[PDB]
Amino acid sequence: GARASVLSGGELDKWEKIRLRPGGKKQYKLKHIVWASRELERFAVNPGLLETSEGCRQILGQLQPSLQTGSEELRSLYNTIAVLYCVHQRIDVKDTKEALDKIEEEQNKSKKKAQQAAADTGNNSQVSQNY
Ligand SMILES: CCCCCCCC(=O)OC[C@H](COP(=O)(O)O[C@@H]1[C@H](O)[C@H](O)[C@@H](OP(=O)(O)O)[C@H](OP(=O)(O)O)[C@H]1O)OC(=O)CCCCCCC
Repeated sequence: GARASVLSGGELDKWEKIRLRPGGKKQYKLKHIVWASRELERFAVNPGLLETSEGCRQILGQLQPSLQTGSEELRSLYNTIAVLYCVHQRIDVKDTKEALDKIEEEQNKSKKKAQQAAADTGNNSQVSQNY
């Protein structure tokens, strides 16, 4: 039937491998997948999107621009949603940080054009610095 759950057997394997930080000592666990699923529904976003390569991309599109003015909860979300998203796409990052650079490049590639991503937005930022 249709696809269920967030991370399948294979995804779960790599998921447990990925670490929250590039130089930390706390690998990823289901605790983080559920922690976000409960926080997502709070933002009018169903947890069913976490199990969709498309949903994850959308969820990140709302937190991306809200990273600077986003509370600790927002930051944590963009992190988990990142490591997970990379799994539903193809990217096999080792840490959450890497997942940010991978997704940042994909979106940055569009910046060069700024033809479709420069109509709905009101005031874009011309000062992008690395974390
Ligand atoms: C307060 C006592 C009660 C807490 C129990 C709370 C209930 C619970 O167990 O929830 C799970 C967890 C929060 O609890 P949890 O203790 O694991 O919190 C995370 C932990 O302290 C990490 O070491 C922090 O990373 P860093 O060393 O600073 O990089 C991370 O980010 P920051 O907010 O500290 O920056 C913290 O969120 O949820 C998430 O947000 C994970 C999202 C993935 C984020 C991955 C990090 C990039």
